[PDB]
Amino acid sequence: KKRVFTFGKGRSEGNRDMKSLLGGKGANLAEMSSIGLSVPPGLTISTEACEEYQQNGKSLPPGLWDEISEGLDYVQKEMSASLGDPSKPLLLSVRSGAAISMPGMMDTVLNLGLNDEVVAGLAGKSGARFAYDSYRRFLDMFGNVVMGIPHSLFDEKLEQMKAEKGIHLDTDLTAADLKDLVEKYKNVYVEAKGEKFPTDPKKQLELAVNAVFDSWDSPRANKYRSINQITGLKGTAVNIQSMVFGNMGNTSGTGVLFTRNPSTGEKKLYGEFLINAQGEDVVAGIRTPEDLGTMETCMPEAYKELVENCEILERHYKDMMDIEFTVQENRLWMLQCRTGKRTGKGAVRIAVDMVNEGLIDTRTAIKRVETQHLDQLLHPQFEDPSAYKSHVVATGLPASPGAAVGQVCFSAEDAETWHAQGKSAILVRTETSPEDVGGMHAAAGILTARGGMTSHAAVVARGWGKCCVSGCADIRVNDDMKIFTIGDRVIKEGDWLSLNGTTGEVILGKQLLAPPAMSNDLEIFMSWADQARRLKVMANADTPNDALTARNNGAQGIGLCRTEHMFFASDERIKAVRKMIMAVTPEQRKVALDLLLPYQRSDFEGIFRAMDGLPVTIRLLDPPLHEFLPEGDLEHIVNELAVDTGMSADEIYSKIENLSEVNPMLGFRGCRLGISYPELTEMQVRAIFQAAVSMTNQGVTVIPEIMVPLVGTPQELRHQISVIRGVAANVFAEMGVTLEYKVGTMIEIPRAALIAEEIGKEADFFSFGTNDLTQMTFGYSRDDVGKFLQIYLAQGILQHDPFEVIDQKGVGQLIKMATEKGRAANPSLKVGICGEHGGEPSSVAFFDGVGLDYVSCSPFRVPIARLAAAQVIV
Amino acid sequence: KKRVFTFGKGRSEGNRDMKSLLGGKGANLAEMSSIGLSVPPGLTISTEACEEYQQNGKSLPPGLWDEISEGLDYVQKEMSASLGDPSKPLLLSVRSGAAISMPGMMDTVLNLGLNDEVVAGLAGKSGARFAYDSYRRFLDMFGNVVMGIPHSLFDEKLEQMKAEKGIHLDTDLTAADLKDLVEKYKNVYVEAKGEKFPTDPKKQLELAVNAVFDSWDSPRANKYRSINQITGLKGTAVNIQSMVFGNMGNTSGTGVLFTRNPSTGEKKLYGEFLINAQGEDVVAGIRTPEDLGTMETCMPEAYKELVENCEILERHYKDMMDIEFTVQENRLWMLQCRTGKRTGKGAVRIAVDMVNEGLIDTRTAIKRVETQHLDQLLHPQFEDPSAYKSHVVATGLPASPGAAVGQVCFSAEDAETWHAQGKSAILVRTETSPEDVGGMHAAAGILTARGGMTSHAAVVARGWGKCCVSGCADIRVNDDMKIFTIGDRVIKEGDWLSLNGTTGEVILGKQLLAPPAMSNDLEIFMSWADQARRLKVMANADTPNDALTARNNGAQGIGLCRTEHMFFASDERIKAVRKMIMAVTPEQRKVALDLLLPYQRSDFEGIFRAMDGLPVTIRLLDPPLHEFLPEGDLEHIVNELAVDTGMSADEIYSKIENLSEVNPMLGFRGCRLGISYPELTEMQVRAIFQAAVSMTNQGVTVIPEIMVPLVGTPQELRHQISVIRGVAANVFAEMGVTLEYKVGTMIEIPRAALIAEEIGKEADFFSFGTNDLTQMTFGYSRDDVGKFLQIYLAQGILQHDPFEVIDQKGVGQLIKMATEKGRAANPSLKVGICGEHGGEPSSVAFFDGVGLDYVSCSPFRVPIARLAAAQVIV
Ligand SMILES: Nc1ncnc2c1ncn2[C@@H]1O[C@H](COP(=O)(O)OP(=O)(O)NP(=O)(O)O)[C@@H](O)[C@H]1Br
Ligand SMILES: Nc1ncnc2c1ncn2[C@@H]1O[C@H](COP(=O)(O)OP(=O)(O)NP(=O)(O)O)[C@@H](O)[C@H]1Br
Ligand SMILES: [Mg+2]
Ligand SMILES: [Mg+2]
Ligand SMILES: [Mg+2]
Ligand SMILES: [Mg+2]
Repeated sequence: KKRVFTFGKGRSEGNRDMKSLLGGKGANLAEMSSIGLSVPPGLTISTEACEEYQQNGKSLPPGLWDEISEGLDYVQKEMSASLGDPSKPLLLSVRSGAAISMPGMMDTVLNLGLNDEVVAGLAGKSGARFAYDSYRRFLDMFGNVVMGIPHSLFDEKLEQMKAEKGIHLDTDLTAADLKDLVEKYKNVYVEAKGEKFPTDPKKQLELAVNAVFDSWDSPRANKYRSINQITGLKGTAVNIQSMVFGNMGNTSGTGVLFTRNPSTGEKKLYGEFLINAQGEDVVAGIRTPEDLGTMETCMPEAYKELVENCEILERHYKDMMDIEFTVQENRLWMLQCRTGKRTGKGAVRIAVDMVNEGLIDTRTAIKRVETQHLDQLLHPQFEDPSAYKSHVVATGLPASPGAAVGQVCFSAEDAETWHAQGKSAILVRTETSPEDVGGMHAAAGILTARGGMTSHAAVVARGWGKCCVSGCADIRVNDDMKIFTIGDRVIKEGDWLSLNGTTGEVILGKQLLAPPAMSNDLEIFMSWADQARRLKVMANADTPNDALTARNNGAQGIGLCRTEHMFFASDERIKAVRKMIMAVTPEQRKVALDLLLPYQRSDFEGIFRAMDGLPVTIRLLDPPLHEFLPEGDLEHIVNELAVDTGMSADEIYSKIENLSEVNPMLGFRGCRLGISYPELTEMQVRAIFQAAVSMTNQGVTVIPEIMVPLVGTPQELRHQISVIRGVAANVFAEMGVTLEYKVGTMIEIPRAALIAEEIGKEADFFSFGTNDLTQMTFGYSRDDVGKFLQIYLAQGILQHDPFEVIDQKGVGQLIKMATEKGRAANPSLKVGICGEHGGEPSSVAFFDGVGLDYVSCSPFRVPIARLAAAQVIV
Repeated sequence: KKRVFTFGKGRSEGNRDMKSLLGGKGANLAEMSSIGLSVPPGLTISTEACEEYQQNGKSLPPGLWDEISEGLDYVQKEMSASLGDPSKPLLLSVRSGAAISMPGMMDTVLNLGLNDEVVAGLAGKSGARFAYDSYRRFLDMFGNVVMGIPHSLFDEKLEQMKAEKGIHLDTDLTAADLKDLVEKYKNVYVEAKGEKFPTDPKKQLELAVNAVFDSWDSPRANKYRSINQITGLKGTAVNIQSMVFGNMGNTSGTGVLFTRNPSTGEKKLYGEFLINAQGEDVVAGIRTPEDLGTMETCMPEAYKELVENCEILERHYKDMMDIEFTVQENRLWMLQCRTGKRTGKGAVRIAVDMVNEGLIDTRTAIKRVETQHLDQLLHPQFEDPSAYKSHVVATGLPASPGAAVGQVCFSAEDAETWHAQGKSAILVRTETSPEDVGGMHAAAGILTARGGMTSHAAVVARGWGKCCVSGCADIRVNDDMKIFTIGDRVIKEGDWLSLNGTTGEVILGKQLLAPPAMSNDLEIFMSWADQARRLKVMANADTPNDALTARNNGAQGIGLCRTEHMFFASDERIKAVRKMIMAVTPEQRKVALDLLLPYQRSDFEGIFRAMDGLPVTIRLLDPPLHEFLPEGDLEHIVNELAVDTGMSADEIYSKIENLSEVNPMLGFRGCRLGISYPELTEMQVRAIFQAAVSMTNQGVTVIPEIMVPLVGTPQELRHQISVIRGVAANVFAEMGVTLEYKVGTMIEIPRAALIAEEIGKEADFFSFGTNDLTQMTFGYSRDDVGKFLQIYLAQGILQHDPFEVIDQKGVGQLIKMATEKGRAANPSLKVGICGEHGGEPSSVAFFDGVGLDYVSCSPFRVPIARLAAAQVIV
């Protein structure tokens, strides 16, 4: 009702939509009971009661036990049995169950309600040997699971007796032995904990309820919620349920199954069964499970009912189901059902098959494949993760999903060489740097000791869809000795290593792969998602190849080409950029810009060709000037530059010192450059249009857009747009061709949103840069936030990394403000977002709600953004 | 839409409140005509017509001239004369006039409308010599001022004639000679430019109107508007006005006066007069000026009327007036009036006297002293900045206003040594550090190559009122060689140098200072200001002495005590801070904190004592951690730290590297420290309350407030407040005394304003940190904005430095948002501001308008803030 919800024959107080309050288990237990399936009657204590228990100093809140007892009165009346009553005993199980899968909860306990009086009656009704062996096992399990007594003490007593009676197997103990062994188990309670074994079933129950509530706060449970940043959950529910017995004979048993294969998706029952056994009997390890076919032979009637129950449950839930069942002398009892966990390949197969079956429509099917299911299918995967558990030597952050296998190297230069030679390289560094970008691209996998889900390594890796395990604090990298260590284990250069960027696992040796499981059912499924979504999904790509990759993965255009990232390919390009940054005179700047123009024009041609017929938004330079400079001592930087620039050493020292900035993220960057050196903008715009026309002449449909970075005033935008229009006029005149184009702005400075109504009058489109916008809104340095982020997460100051999940109340308020103002000022304004949040499912759902026109994300995140964009609609 | 506004006998179309449209001159001409003063009738062409002329490619827009002629018809009818008519000639002057004083506009031209026919009649009617000398003068002035013909060519003709006719002085020429000479002046037009002298008055007029409009865009006018950051002004007005003749004889003349002494403020007419001369002769400064007594003797009636008119004008304008007047044959004409420019000493004297006289009320009096006047009374100024223009060698950011003159040194230690020896030191560094604070205090001026107007070093400088020029990228400092360079120029140690911290100018040599003026009336005037203002003025002070200086200057309390700035005084304090920053264990931190506690407690006692009876707001640590480390090589820093820390060298290296940050302004600072290391907040809060109780026990009234820095979520504030309350309870229990106190938060992060309604529930007060808030809102690094600020100002992107003048449309919107949300959530919330804008007059007006409770500023700005709070001039 309020905290206690009963369920029984043909009725129930809860339902499947109350997982939050009753947990998954309690919710479906009620659901199965309400649809008329044979479910042993019971009650569920809500998750709110768990929270009240924790908030009340780990003690049951007033009144709760009376509500619990009312529920028990229902269960007793329904079973025509009573707790302490040896003539008509009621036995109970106590089962944990939160809203979602949660490790560290209390294991389920069975046969709660046994004592000497009840067992004596049980002995008379069903045999002494069976009764006292059950009593013995209950003493062991209840003590361990509820009281915290290790099994080793109960086993010590069992072996002691066996030793002193010369008996070699458990099976050789007489009922008299077991009756005395019961007394020994009882003693274990006093010896281990000093409490007695509770002989009143109601005390056993109170202890079990407390233990389940306590389990919610177990160190294992807290760590799971902390790591995965699970925030909603109030607590765990407690399910108290009447017992049914699958260990009464060869017409009895217990089993589990998925209604379809959870690996392949094949529509065929997939499960186990144990004849003459309780649920607990395999966990005890004493029995080996058999296939379902055994049930069909030994219980044809119960098997028949099970099959039809599976059809019922699939029809009712419209999904593949994970069910637990027990048969007590030909009578089938349903004990659990839930949506069945499955692989990505299984999810897509099941969803598509269920559509073909007419069981679900495409709207529902889109909700049957999780984004994480899709992600499995987009990358290489290990053939059998469980097979390599033995070889795992560390676990870091899953920076970029996918499997990688190769040989260890400690240098980006060596990674390129090895890749050129056809070797597979796993690049291992403490941290990665701009100079490492070449090798990182060449490496099969990247492993770093520092850095979070937003490190340089992590984001560049995730851009390329390249496996990356980041922030692996366990490793110590030693360049000088060409090794890295984990404890006393040494891993040398050349050694084979495997990385799982999805789980963060670091594995020794050359593990077996499977390629991405591209297949027809995925294309058909994604086509449903594509027809469903309202948002368009553009791509963040800076190179022709990345643009092509982006289109192959479904991108409908380029929402962001970061021109600052278009000079990593070769030394000549790096040399030219360095000349431009080191320039002091306007002639030195003209020389450097004239060198850069062919590279910009050529790359833009390649991007335009890849995106034939789709819009391409190119952004003006927003460079990290200090990052374009060599790494090393000021003696090496000045010397290397002197070679690349030809300038005197003192001129380089002067310029380096003049370029240094205390806070470069807020410094002389973005449109502040384009405005201060309009020649820079002229060069880039000339490359854009010269390339646009050239490709137009080759039959390529060019739909160019030019975007200004880091705008905080309408005047900045107006200034750069003026330059753009001038250069467009010239090029069009020179080449005898005029192309339509658009000019727009980043909205990544809080001020831009605050006066968006002024900026909207002057822009064809907005694109939210939520990386900088989050940085400026919070005042978090995107390069240093790791210094306090973990504490802030631990202390409940933040729920997620705001650089990963979009901050709705703060940043999101600027996004709504800018969008509203912009569209009011310019009804034809287009609004997108190209920050990292654009690929993050919950943020995509937010962006859809705010009415944006598109999201833009790096190429291998496009499929995810697509499915995410479809799931918020349906 | 009207562009021509006439004025004449007892009527006028404009008025004094239309300066924006008619200019000051045209407005007051109309105003004087309207109050019935004898003003020569005329018309004013609006500043809009100037803008239209500039927007129509420097040509008169279509209907304007016909509108000008209609105005001329009015003038002609009013004077009963006509242009070109020798029987009843109308002669005109053309006078420029913008809304405010503006150099670079066209000089006034007189006697427009003369030719041979008109002059022949003028001769007959009013004397040949007067006519032809007027003609000759007009030919010269019109040719030079309107046609661009140098005076030297006209003078060459005059001298030639004198040479041939054997006469020595101009005045010795007969009317016949002048008649011959005008023909020569006519020839000058042809010889000089190939132009003819326009004989038609309407053409003369057309050219004069064009020239005035063109003069608005003169290089000198552009530069003045640019350097003074004058934005708004559409153009200049043109005044076409009937002539009166002060050169008809010895019963005629021209004069200027102030209605009171502009230097002393004495209520006595202060001016000059020239018998038999035109206003041109007053500009030229060739004739020796005669005293007003000369006018009284020679034109008694005109003098009597002038004295009457001066009282009229003072009553009408309620201020001291600067008037120009002409006497034509005993008849007085008023030709200009405006509020008279005056010194700071004069402004105060005039304001107080006018109150005593019953002419104005205290309300108006507080408007009669500009903040710049008060600044002239309180601080040194250079006597005439334009005179040293030739010696300026660089211009940096005006970090702290004021004039400094001293000898160059490159070391804070030498600066204090020199100050002890009685020398004046200009401290020149690349950057300043904590260890330099002593020398900075001892130096007359500070010049840095890096840093902005709001870099904490500059902030500390402005605290002392010490002239500081920052961000002077032109200079290269060389400590070893004991010089610094600007281009090829070398400036040695010991050389004399002058700094203008208001303009950022760096001047070679010893420049002259304006003598500070003592004012006996300043106390009563400031008292009126104090009664008038609504805002309270608190002080930003971090030491007991600074607190006392703030109180002496009128501070009503401490709005911000920056605890990070409370460890500069000695080496022992710096070491203690270094022990705390280098701490890795909680024990090392507890040690360091125990060492810091006595300094904090001692300082807080001194501050509480100085501010006896007034509120003192102490802010928790917000430190630049990198800045607290020794200067020098990483070999020296590690050794110095190793000695006093007693940590291993490798532990120091690792900690130094772990503390380094890419963007420290957005890094591990503010409440991010207090939350990560609550022991730090415990220590500070314990010092605060222990000091508060101690001083209370000595009879001091302590009104303590504790403020949390850099909050962006309600959780951050809640966290630190929880710590504060815990410590408060302990200390009050320990010492047996309970004090009332308040807890609050900085609003200096855009997110804090965006969710202020949540933060307001948990704060007793907000204080806007508009330094950081501007930094985060614009994305401008407070230390590096100087690299593009000048370009942005020059290109019209910014109107002001947003770190100096509050950005109302952006940052101001967050201020209003936060204030509104906070007060809705907590009706008793107090809201202040302690950013640098708190001392800036226009920003103080804005803060008044948004309904803040107080402004807080550094001690020497308190007086300007007080007056600014009284004036509230947007
Ligand atoms: N009242 C009962 N009568 C008979 N058999 C029972 C009864 N309650 C339970 N069981 C069995 O006990 C075993 C464990 O129960 P759970 O429901 O806890 O499932 P678990 O795998 O332990 N964790 P989870 O599924 O993730 O929630 C199952 O096989 C069920 Br059929
Ligand atoms: N119609 C007239 N009859 C006679 N004399 C006249 C007439 N119009 C003007 N003058 C005089 O000409 C001189 C210059 O005129 P301005 O208005 O230009 O004053 P300036 O100082 O040069 N610029 P300012 O700073 O705005 O005041 C003044 O001395 C006036 Br009285
Ligand atoms: Mg189960
Ligand atoms: Mg950006
Ligand atoms: Mg004048
Ligand atoms: Mg601050």
